[PDB]
Order: sequence, then structure tokens, then C-alpha cells
Amino acid sequence: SKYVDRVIAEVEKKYADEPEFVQTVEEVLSSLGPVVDAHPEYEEVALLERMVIPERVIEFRVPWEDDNGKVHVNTGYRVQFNGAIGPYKGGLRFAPSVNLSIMKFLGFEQAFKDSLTTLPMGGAKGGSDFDPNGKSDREVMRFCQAFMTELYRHIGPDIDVPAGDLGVGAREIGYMYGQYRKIVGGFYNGVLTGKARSFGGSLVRPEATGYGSVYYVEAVMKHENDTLVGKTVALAGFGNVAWGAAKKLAELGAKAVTLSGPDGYIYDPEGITTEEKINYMLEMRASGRNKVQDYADKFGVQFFPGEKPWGQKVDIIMPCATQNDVDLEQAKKIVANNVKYYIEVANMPTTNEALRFLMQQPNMVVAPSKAVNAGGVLVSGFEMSQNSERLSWTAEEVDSKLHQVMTDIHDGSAAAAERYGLGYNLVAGANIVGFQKIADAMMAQGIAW
Amino acid sequence: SKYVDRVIAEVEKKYADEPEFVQTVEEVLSSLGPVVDAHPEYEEVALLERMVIPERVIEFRVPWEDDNGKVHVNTGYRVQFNGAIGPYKGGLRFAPSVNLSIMKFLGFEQAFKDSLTTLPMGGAKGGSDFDPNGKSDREVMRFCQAFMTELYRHIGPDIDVPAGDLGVGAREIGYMYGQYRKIVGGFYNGVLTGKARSFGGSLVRPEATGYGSVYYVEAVMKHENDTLVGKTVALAGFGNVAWGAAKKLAELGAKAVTLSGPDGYIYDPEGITTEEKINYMLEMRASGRNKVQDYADKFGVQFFPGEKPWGQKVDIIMPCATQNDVDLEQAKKIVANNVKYYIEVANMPTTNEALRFLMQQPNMVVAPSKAVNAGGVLVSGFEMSQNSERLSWTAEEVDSKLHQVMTDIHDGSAAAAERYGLGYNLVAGANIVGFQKIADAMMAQGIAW
Amino acid sequence: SKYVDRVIAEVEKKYADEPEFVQTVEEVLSSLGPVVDAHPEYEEVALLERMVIPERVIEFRVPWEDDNGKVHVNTGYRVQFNGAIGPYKGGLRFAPSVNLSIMKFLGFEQAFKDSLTTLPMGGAKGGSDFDPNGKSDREVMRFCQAFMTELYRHIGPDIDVPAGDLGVGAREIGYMYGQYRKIVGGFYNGVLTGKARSFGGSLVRPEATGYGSVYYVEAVMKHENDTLVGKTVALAGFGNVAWGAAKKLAELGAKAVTLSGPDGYIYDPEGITTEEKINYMLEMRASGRNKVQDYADKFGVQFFPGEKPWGQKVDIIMPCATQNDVDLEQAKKIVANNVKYYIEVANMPTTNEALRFLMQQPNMVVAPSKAVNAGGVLVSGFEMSQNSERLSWTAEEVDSKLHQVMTDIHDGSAAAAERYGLGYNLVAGANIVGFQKIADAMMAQGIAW
Amino acid sequence: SKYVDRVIAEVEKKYADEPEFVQTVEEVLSSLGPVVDAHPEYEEVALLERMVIPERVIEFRVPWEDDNGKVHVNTGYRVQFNGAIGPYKGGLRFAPSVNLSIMKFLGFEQAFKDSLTTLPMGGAKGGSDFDPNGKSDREVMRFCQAFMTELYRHIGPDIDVPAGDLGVGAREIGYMYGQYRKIVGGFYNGVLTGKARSFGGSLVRPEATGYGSVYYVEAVMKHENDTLVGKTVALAGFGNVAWGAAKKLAELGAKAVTLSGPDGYIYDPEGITTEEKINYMLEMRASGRNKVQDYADKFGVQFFPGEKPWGQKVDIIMPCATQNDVDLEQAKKIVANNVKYYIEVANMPTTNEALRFLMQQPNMVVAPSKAVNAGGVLVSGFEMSQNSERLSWTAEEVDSKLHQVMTDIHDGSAAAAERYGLGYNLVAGANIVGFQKIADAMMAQGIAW
Repeated sequence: SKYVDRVIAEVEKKYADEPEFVQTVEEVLSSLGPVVDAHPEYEEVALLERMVIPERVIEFRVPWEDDNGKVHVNTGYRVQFNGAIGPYKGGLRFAPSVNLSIMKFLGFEQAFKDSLTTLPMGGAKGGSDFDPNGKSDREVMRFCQAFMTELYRHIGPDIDVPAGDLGVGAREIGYMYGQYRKIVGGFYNGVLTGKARSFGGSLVRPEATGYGSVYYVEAVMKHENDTLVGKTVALAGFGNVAWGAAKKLAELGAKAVTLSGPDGYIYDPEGITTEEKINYMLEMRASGRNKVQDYADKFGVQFFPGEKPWGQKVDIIMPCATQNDVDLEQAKKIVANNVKYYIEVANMPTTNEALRFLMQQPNMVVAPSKAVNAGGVLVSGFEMSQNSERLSWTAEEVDSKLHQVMTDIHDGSAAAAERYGLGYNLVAGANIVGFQKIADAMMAQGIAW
Repeated sequence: SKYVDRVIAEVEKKYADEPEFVQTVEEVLSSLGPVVDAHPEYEEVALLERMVIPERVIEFRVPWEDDNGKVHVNTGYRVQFNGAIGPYKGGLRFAPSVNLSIMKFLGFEQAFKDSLTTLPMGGAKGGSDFDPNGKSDREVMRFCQAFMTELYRHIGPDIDVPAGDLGVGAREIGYMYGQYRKIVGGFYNGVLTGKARSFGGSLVRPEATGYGSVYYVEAVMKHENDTLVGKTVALAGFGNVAWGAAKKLAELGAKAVTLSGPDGYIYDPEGITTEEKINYMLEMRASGRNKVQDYADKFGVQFFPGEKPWGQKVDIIMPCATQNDVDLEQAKKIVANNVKYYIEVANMPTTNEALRFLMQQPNMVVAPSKAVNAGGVLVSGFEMSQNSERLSWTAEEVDSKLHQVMTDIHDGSAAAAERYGLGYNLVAGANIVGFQKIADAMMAQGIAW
Repeated sequence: SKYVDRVIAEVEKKYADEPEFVQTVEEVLSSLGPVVDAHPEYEEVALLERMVIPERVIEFRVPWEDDNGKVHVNTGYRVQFNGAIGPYKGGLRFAPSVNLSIMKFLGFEQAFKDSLTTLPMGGAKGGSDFDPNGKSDREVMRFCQAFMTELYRHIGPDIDVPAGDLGVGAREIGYMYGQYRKIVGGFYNGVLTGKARSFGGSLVRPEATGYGSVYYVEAVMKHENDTLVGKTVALAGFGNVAWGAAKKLAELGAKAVTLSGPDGYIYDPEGITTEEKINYMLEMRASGRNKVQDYADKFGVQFFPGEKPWGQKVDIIMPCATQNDVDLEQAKKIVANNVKYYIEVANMPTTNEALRFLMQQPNMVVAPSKAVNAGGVLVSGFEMSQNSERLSWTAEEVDSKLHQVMTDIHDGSAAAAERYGLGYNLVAGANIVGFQKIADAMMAQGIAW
Repeated sequence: SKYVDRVIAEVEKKYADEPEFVQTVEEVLSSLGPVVDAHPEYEEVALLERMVIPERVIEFRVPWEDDNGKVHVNTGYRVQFNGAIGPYKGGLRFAPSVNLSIMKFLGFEQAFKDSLTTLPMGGAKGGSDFDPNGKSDREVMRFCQAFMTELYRHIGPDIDVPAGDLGVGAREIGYMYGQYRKIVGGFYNGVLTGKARSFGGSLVRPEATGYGSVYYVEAVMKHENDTLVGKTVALAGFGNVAWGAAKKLAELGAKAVTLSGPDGYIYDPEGITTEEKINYMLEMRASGRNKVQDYADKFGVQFFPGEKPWGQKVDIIMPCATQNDVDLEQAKKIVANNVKYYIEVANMPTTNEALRFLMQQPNMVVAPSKAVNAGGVLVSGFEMSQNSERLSWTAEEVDSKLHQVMTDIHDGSAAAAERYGLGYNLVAGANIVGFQKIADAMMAQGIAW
């Protein structure tokens, strides 16, 4: 696209100093050519130009006291990127590496991923260069309060709803929430997501990701006049996602037959489908042993040190662990086995080489982690609904909506790809669907933002 | 607990002029040692010391004119005790006896009770020393208006939601509400509970306490590997609570065999199980005669002047009228008949002594009124949810919710006591459960409040 | 007045547990019959009955951490007594003795006093049971921050403006202010008085009380067809008040002949009239020794251990130190020397008895401390005006204003007593004047408050 | 200073990407060692670390429509650097080069500058990358409206008061104001300075800078036991600043003998001391000829094409035009002429090399532009005052105040430098006095900001 290309160039020049942000913009816009080309009206209202500039950026000073009475100062950021479709929403990262470029790129991606969920959620990102590593509980507490003392005025249940991320967990969330409540003098607990159950957190949080991934695979199966029952799945990891996935597959008639730790991997032909087997997974995460072999020990199964489960012949490939777990050569094995379903779960588990690769393959079904792992985001939106309704949903109610929306996600992606004649391209469809809802709202909304 | 003991000590010293508040604290905390004993972290952050002091207290002047044009002045209160788990919530009492001691004592309890419902509700209590008895409708209107003219600024749907109590009913709630919406200039109907259906009240209000009590019982049966079928019950009172209780027991297959009034008790061995019988209760209440004898003269049954039915032989005891209805005397009568189910419904229908006594009773199942009569409170939370959703639920939906919650309440109480190594002690269970949630919440929220 | 008597009665009954408040009411109202007797309209609208009840009272929890990381909890108060003539105004006291009784009693007086200044200022009083003695600077900072985190919402430049008092000085005011501006996110520096000059404090703060007292006196002279020239004065204390008083008397041509300390008194017949003499007072105060004797050892003058100077012969008596400094004993000494000018400066430097006694004294002119020491208060009002104007006045401008106002105060007091047919009674004058303005205001404002 | 050194280095590593800001910090901080050295407590509270991070930064998207209906997008900024001593205050710049670094460096300087005026004003800077070059009035109007649509929420009379700067004059100010007043629904005209008189602008705006500089010189004179009577002054430029300086100089008995333009200079040994000559300047400014020669032509005085007036023998040198007017070469000319008074008027009219140098001359008086040219800032502060007072000051009143404050700026500057043993160093004195008021306020305010 001419417009696309032009916009990218401008950004390249204007934000040469925010490299992360720059890369992200390129990558994103690069792949909307068609959609844009199909929409000349966008250009007349400088839609893309508006899109690449956050609606509002907030930076602020954060002075805080350590345990020895020593004074420190950090910087706080809150980037409210896009709010056309819902309140701003997005995590807070506390890490020494935090800067505007990082916040911008993260916040830009955020709007897209949130759009995709089908829920009314805008996109934002925030954080601080504060380094939680090595700090006492009390110190984290003090920092969190100082942080919120300024932050509070820029957010709210109908404005901006933050959540955790690198460095920000349930504990920080609780600390920020206490400070918020005190300042504002009311409850307004939906101002934050990722809360403990005692003050409004949601049921099904842990399982959310693994479960959601399975429900997505199901919609794929359905699309293809196929089914989950009887399917074999190759997983990576033994962590939370892998666990949720394993449990939900079993429950649906399918079965996971591999897992992988740093040590290599296990192969369970009977499937990781028993109560014991599935919880034992909880066991190991806990232990700390980073040893995928504990399973092989416990259960009497094949352990494959310095190995990756990608050589195994299964029906479904589902990497739930590390980044770049599937490389060019790993993918080759997968294709040699003629596997038809490649479902990304973890973030960026596939190399680009790999990705372009499997991507050529005419027989295969490739699904992007951003649509596939959206369960986590969904449950945070549910938390919001529950807080607004002033009641808690049962775990069955939560699971239900999760199933339902994940289905909408798969389907919406596919229809979009089809609309722009790409066929059944799930990777592209995800990109397109998030973008389009945003574009449509902005168009209907006129030139204000 | 030394901690507990000590904290208790301090309160006695510091609030010597607040006799009521002092007792309550005493009574409630003394009962928590084991929880406290296992939660060493609580102390480090002065948990109990903070809990005993209300977050915020408000008192204000209330001048008002009478039908003669004469001016009067009263004082209004609002104690916002704890809002860690929800917005402040608690009724308003208009009685000449009203003072801060009383407000504080009710507010303190209100929070534990509110916590136990499983809904996101805080604790508060307010009212005035105004005396509505003898006042014309218009004077009552004038008073409510003046009262709200100041109060409005301290409350709100997401802050503090009051309700009625001694002296405060629907009429008053209506007047207060009319003034609030006029001042604020919006709807915000969830600012108060106990409203008429025309401007947001819930269905099932009247049946509420009565029904939840039974649902509570039902959960007891189940625990006990038992059933409601063919059981007999001894009820005290003939009011709205007794009436709802009777209705439902009957639908459940059990039967109420006693009623009670200020003039003695009645005996009806066939059981108060017919429409006609049941509806008679409402005529009785409506007449305002306060004579339980009219049932007896109507239906031709046994009538025992000057006596409490605490001597009849039944499976289940349910005091639904007054305070310290049951005494050691009447306690003995009961045990003597070896009855195993003692279910307080009314507020404190038993003397602390009768209470111990009953508890010692190795065969008996004793249930606390604060857990048991929680249906009136649940219904007010549902009223809030419906106002938030901008729609009305059906009586069937209310009822079903009521039903699931009551069960959870019983169930939660049981595992709490269960966790403390106290067994099936529903009395301590109710305490421990309410406290624990507040503690968890305050703990996660840090030192802000 | 029967009205008065009756109202007094009710207060005693109703607030029996508020001994301090009860006295004050008693004392203040008993003194107003004639005003009340001539204002029949007051009764019809229940004027006194409303006045005795604060418009609004606030109490709140204040948790704070110490240098060790140990948590403490205190209670904060803010009584907003009367705002009919200006925003609420009154200091904050941090003392272990703090309770509602005390807050109420100070708040009640604060309003009369504030009314008498002729400036548009209401009455209020607040504080905490926190005890600053023994606390590190940082702990004090932490406490102030916590205290303001809640208070902020109840105060403001046009609502309620607090100041310092026992336990609350510049340091504290600074900490409170830093927290306030951070929370509110604006300047609004007129929210508090007694601020350092760097962020809005006034010039002439220290001299204030001392100077106004003299200006007050000057107005007495004038009334009396007299002069300050060549008069001698007996001062008590050597602090900031005594110092300002001495300075100015001296500029006015009169002379201070006594000083007093906890260790006795001094006699300096030449008069404390030189720069060196006068500045010595500041070194003395600064040393923190609390020995009036150092003046004597320095300047070589008379020194009377264990004695009050109330026995020296002078034209004018000005107690500037403590409470119930003057007694019947010392009263006699004075009268005996036939001294005609008794000017309270310090707060209640006299026993009610010594007080009557003096008043009976047909030749004497007795002046009340609340009228006389009003300069400290005037200066805080000027601080407010300067903050509102966004500029600083010169010491000359402050001083001149101070000067005109003090005169009006004396003059207004005189015509008030004058109007009641009590003659040159400046003690009743001060009462009547303060009350009258409040009454007129509340009368014009209707029954709202 | 080791602390200072340490701070400067961190900013350098940290903000490498904002060279202009990095550069200003080093320059300002490096000139403060002695105050710092004298104040070890600053370092304990991380004072300098805090000062270098603005309190709050806001960036926002600005979409706007041109006359042809084409849509444009720009970025809006507002850096609220420091508000310890007053509401944030600082101008807005509309230029294509605007970016954060730029905004930060200017807002940082602004704090020190505002501090130094003695008025209660914080420091801030804002603007947009919008290019007013070539925009119709209507487009400018539209941009201003869009800009203020988001900005309004972050400013206000007691919060942040912007003003003009490069690209923002009375036209823009008026457009922004109309939009503000419309959104907020009230007057609040003190939200912006530089307003037209019709809606709250102040008299004496144009003369302010010129007049104020003369008032400052008058203070130097008096400190040096000299007078302005009889002095000849060499001015640079013929604009507004030069014009006001000349007029005030004449009034006070001195005389300007030179004016300069890009064309060379004129010498009027008789003095530009007549209404005709003075007003002529005005006509020269308007003409658009941009030629100093016009004056020579008009009044028959000497014109020296291609030259600067720095070789003329005069008593006082006052550069009122370009930055870097005076270089090492020109400075030697002055030194060589044995001139004692060198008064910078325009911003940075002296090169660093030249400044240093002049600074080494012992017989000289060197005054920084930052203090001398403050008359402009002062009258904006006076605008705020009149707006709060709801009235307009007469030109005399304004002039009178300007006069008084200017003297205070000089004297305060002198006092500071000397308090640090620098003698009569007006250059460092300005630095120290600005910084000092801020440091003091921040220390008193605690660890909030």
C-alpha cells in the first residue's frame, strides 16, 4: 500500500529514537495493506496517522523511602494509546529497562490484541523503571503507594484499568488497590484487574490460558469438519498453560502425549489424562526442579534429554513454553511427519524462519498465539463485568463465557481473512479483525480523537 | 491469644464510655484466638488495632421544622467502619437512644456479618436520635430531607449504601431517596436499598429472611445425612420471618407446629401448612393486635397463655421473634426433650448462658442467627446488582440465588471451623469465616487503611 | 434567661460525658442573657439549640509506620463547628489527651473568637491523639502524610482552613501541605495557615500577638482620655508574646518592668527597652533553659525566686505566659497597689475567682485575652487574603492592618457592652460582639444549618 | 561538589537522548556547588535527584482540519516541572522542532526563573510541533480549539497557568481561552496570561520588560552609591524592549545614545530622549523595513553600516536584541573602554567566552538577563492577581508594583551571592536565589514530590 508505506516511513523518521516502537509499527501496518487498500476513506481522515500517536501520555516522578530511610526516585509511565472501543486497558511493568519506547510499542500492540477479544477494551501500557528485584515487601509497598498517589487521577473503572505484567503481580496490585481506595474514598474495585478473590478477583484465572487455547482448537476442528475426540497433542512445557491445556484436552476426548522441561522431554503414549498425572504437573512446577524428568521418574515413561518433542508424531502441535522453541529445523521435522495442526500457545514460540516456513505449507493450519492465548485477557474483562454487576460468577459461568467468546475469536478471525480473500489464514485474520473494529469505531466517531 | 487479650484490654481502657461497643469487641474477638494464633503476620501489621477503629465517622446537625413551624434539632451519624471488601453498607436507625456507642457497636458487627454473605459488601451503621413515633408524615418527610441534605455528600452507589432499621422503613427510604436524586441531579438508585419496586426495589424482599433460614437448614440436613421431610418445627413469633419460614418449610415437606406472640403460644399439631393457615399469619400481623391467640380462636387449637413454646417436643427449634427469648430454663426444656437442632433465626433470641449450655450439648447442632438470617442482607445486595444492571430479576432468579448463597454460607462456615480444629461448630464457623475474608483483604491492601 | 437556662440544662444532661464541652457552653452562654433577652426571635427558631451542635464532625483512622517498620494507629478529628460567617477555621492539636470533648470545647470557642476579629472566619478545631514527643522527623512526616490522606477531602481554601496548635507547628504544617498538594494536584496554598514564607506564609507572624495586644491597649488609653507615654508594665513570661509586647510598648513610649519564668521573676526598673535587652529575650527563648534568671545575671537586675511579679507596683498588668497565673492572692496584691489596668494577654492567665474579684473593682479596666491576643488570628486571615491575591504584602502593610483591626476590636467590644447597658465592660463586650455577628448571620441564613 | 557531580553524570547517561535538557542541567547545577555544599541535608532526601525529574509530563494527540477539509495530526505537550512554590506557570510554543527534550530544558529553566521573581509561581513549559507558518486564521483557530480540548483537564487558575511563546501570541491565547471557557462553563480567566484587555489582560504589558530592566539598573546604581542621572546608555536593537528601556531611562534622567539593527548602528549623542524620537522607534518597528538607518535618516544622526555599538564610550551597556550579540571581540572593546556596568537585557546576548571574560574584570558589574528581563514575567503574575481580585489595576499601580519587585529581585540576588562568599556576583546570585526558594519549599514539604 502507498499510504501504509508512506506512514511507516514517516514514523521511521519521526521516532528514530524509539526503535522498539518503530519496529512494531512497521510489522503491524505492513500486513494491513489489503484492508487499507480496500478503504480509501481512511486516508481522507488521516486514520493511520492518528492511530500511531497515543491519545495521551503521562510520565511522573516517584520518590520513595527504603527501609533504611534512604530516599530513591523513579519514573512512572502510563500510555493511554487508544480508547475508541472501551476503557483504556493494559498491564504495568516494573523493570529497570522501562522507557517510553517500550511503553509505546507495548501499548500499541495492546490495543490490537484487546480489540480482537471482542470485549470492549481499549489499549494502554504503563510501568516504571523501579526494579523490584532485591526489595523488601515493605519497600514494594511504599513504592506502590507513591506510584498510585499520582496515578489515581488518570485512571478509573470507566477510564483506564491497569493490571500486572513483568514485575507486577497480585501483591503489587493489592498494594496499589489499597492506596487507591483510600484516596478516592469509595470501593470502585474494577479500577484494577488481577485482584485477589477477597476483594473481587475472578475464579478460573490460572486455568484461563490453557483452557482458552483448547476451546480455540475446538473451533478450528469444527471449521474443518473434524473433532477433538481421539486427537493426540504434543505440548511443550509443564507450567501453568501446559497444565490448563492438558486438563481441558483430556476432558474433551483428546490427549496430550508430551511435555518438555529444560532437560529434554517426556513421551506418554497413554496420555497425560489422569487426575494424578495432571496434578503431578502442579507438583513439579512447585518443586522448583525445572526437571521435566521428574514425570518420567514418577510415571515410568520415556525421557529424552537434550531433546524437543517436535520429532514426535502427533495430531496437534501446541508449544506452551518458551520463545523460539520451534526453529527452522524443528519445524522441518514437524512437516516431515505431515502434522496438520500447528497451534501457537506461548508467546512467540516460533522463529520467523520457522513461521514463514510452516507458513508456506498448503496442507497445514497455523494459528497465532495472540488469538490463541487470549484467554488470559478475557478473564480480566470478566473480572470487570463481575465487579460492575457486584457479584461473583461461578467457575462454571466463567468457563462457559470463556468457551463462548474464544469461539467468537476463531470465527471472527477466519471471516475477516476470507473477506479480504486470503482464505483461511488465521495469522492474518487475527491482525485484520483487531484492526478493523478499531478503524470502524474511529470512523464512526469523527475527528475528535 | 495474648495479642487478642491485649488488644481487648486496650479497648476497654480507651473506650470505657462506650460500654456497648466495648462488649461487642470483646465478644467477637475473644472468639478468634486460633485464627489469630495461626496468623502471626497480623500482629506485625497491627491488624486488630486497625480493625477496632472505624475508617471514618461522621456526625452532623439536623435542624427541621414541625407542622406548627416550630424548629427542632437532632444529630445524625454515619459510621463507615470497614470498606475493605465492598462499599460501606448498613442500615439507619432513628431512635431517641441513638448515640455513637451504639452506632459503633452495630457498625462493627455489620461488617462481619456482611463479609459472611460472600457478597462484596463493607460494614457501616448510621441513624439519628430523632424520634419518629408521634410525628406526622410531613414531619417525617421534612426530617428525612434535612438529614439527606448533609448525608448525600458522604454516600453513594460505589461508596456507601444505607438501608432501613429501627425507625427506618420504606416510607423513610423513599423520602431520603427523593431528596438525594434532586440534589445530585441523576438517578443513582443503587444509593439505598429497601426501595419500593417502582423505583428499583427487588422482588422477594419479604420472603427473604424466612426463606434463607430454611435453605440454611436444608444444608444442615444434607451435612448430617438427613432430611427436612416430615420434621416438625417450633417457631417463635408470627411475623414476616416466621411466616416465610413456615411457608417454605412446608413447601419443603417439613412442618411448623408452634407460633408465639406476646400473649403466650399456640399448638397446632397438624402443622401450619395450608394456604389458609399461612395467609392467616399476614392478617394477624396486619391487624396490629399482637395476639397469637387469634390463630388459636380461628383454627381451634391449643393456646398457652404466659408461656414460651420452648417446652414442646420437636425435631427443630427456630426462634424467630425476639431477643433473649431462650434461657437456661427454656434451654433445659429443649435438651431434655433431646432435641438436636437449635437454629437461631431472630437476632439474639438466646441468652449467652443458654448459649454455652446448648453448645456443651454433645449431640446438638447449634446455628448462629447472623449466618442464618442473612437472607435479608443477601436480598439487599441483589437489589444493588439489579440496579447496576438496569433491569429487574424475576422472583425465580432472586430465589435461586438466595438459595445457592445460603448454602455457601453454611458450607463456608463449616469448613472454617473445620480448619481450626473445632469440628462442626457453626457458631465459631460464622465468626471465623467473616473475619478471615476481611483479614485477607486488609492484608493484601497494605497499610493505607 | 430562662431560654438560656434551659438550653444550658439540656446540654448538661445530654453531654454529661463531655465535661469540658459542657463547662465552656455553660460559661459562654450564661454570659449572654441580655442579648438573648432582647432577641425573642432567636428562640422561635431554636437558635441556641442549633449553635450548641457542630455543623459537622469527622473522625478517622490513622495508621502509620515507625522508623522500625512497626505500625501504629491513632484517631484523627476535625470538628467543623460553625461556618455561618466564613470558612471553617481553627488549629490542629496533636496530643495524647485529644478526644472529642476537647475538640468540641476548643471548636466552640474558636468560633466566637473568630467572629470577634471582624474577619470572615468560621470556627473549627481538629487534631489527633498522636504524640509527637519522642518521634523522629521522619516518623512525624509519615504521620502527617497519613493524616492528610484522609483529611484532604474535608478541607479547602473555601471550606476549612486549619492551622497549628499544641503539637502542630511549621514543620508539621509543611508536611501536611506537601501531601495535600500532591493529592489534589494543584497549589491551593490557602488551605492552611502558619506556612513558611517560601510557600506562602506572611511577614509579621512572630510579632503579631505581641503587637496587637499593645495596639489593643492603645485603644484603651484613648478611650480613657489617656496615654501610653511613660507607663510601666508588668509582663509575665519571656516568650514570643512578651517579646513582641515589650518591643512595641517601648516604641510607643511605655515600658516593661517585669519578666517572668518558671524560676521566679525579674525586676528592671529602667525598663526592658533597649535593642540589646529586647533581643536578649530571643536568646533566652532559644537556649531552652527556661530560666528568667539569665536576664538578671546578664543585665544585673533584681531576681525573685519562686515569685510572681504580681506584687510589683505598675500602671499596667499584662500576663503573657500561662494559665491561671493570677489568683485571688496575686489579685489582691494588684488591687492593693490600686493598679487600674488589667490586660489579659495569655490564654486564661487568671482564675475565674481572681476574675470576678477584679471586675468588682469599680476603678479598674479589665480586658479579656480572647480579644486582646487576637493578633495571631488576624495574621492568619491576612495570610489567607495574601494567598488569594497571589502576592505578598509588606511588613508595613501587614502591621498597619493589624493596627486598624485591633482598634476596631476594642471599639466594637466597647459599644456592644455599651448597648447592653453594662457600660465599659470589655469582658462581656468581647462575648456579646462575637455572638451577635454569628446570630445575625444564622438568622439571615434561615433554617438550613 | 561531589553530590552535584554525581547528579550531573547520572542525567548524562540517563537522558543521552535529550541533549538540550542534559546540557541545561549541567549548566544550572554546576553553578550551585556552594549552596549544596552548605546543605548536606539536601542530599539525604535526594533533593537534586528529585528536582531533575518533572512532577508530571503530558503528551497528547491533536487532530485538526484545514481550510480544504484535509486532516492533520500533531503532538501537544505540557511539562509541569515544579510546583513547590506556586501553580505551574510557563508559555506554549508552536514550532516544528518542539519535542520533549526541548520542553524539558525550557521548563526546568522556567522554574528557577519564576522562583527568582519573588512571586508565587511554579515552572512549566508546553506547546506543539504544529507549524503556524502558512496557516490561515481559521486553521489556527481550529488547531487551538483541538489543542485545548484535551489540555483543559490538566490546567487551571490554581493549577497550571500557561502563556505565549514562540508561535503563540494574543491571537492564539484568545482562541484557546474561548474554547476553555466554553468547556468548563465558567469564567476562570486567570487560567491564562497574556490576555487582551477586553477579557482580563493587564495594562503596561508592552512596557514591562523595558521598564523593568531600568528599574533593575536603578537598584545596581543605588547599591553602588551612584545614580542614573547623567548616564549614557548604549542600547542594541530598536524593538519593544529597547523602546521601553529608552523611555524609562529618559524619564529617570539618563540617556540612551545608541540603537542598533541588522544594518549597523546609529549614534545620537544628544539622547533618544524626546517623545518624537522615542515614538519613532514604534514606527520603525512597524514599517517592516527592519532598518536602523531609518532613524539616522529621520533625525540626522550618524549611521555606521555593518557595525555594532560596542565601541562607543558610554556608562552602561544594555544589549536588547539578539542572542550572542556580544562576542569575545566586542567584549574586549568594552573592557578596553573601561565601562563598569554591563547589563544583559535580551536573552543570552553574550557568548560564553565573552561572559567568562567580563566576569574576570574586577571593576565591573555583570547582570544576567534572567533577572534583568523579569519584568515580563512579573506583569503576567500581576495579571493573575488582578484576575483573582476581579478588578483592573491602573497603569500607575502596575508600574509601581513592577518597580518595587524589580528592586527586590536585585537585592535578593545580591544578598544570596554574598551569603555564599561570592561578593557582588549578580550572575551567581540569580542562580542561587531561585534555587534556594525552591529547595527550601521542597524541604519543608517532605517526600511527597
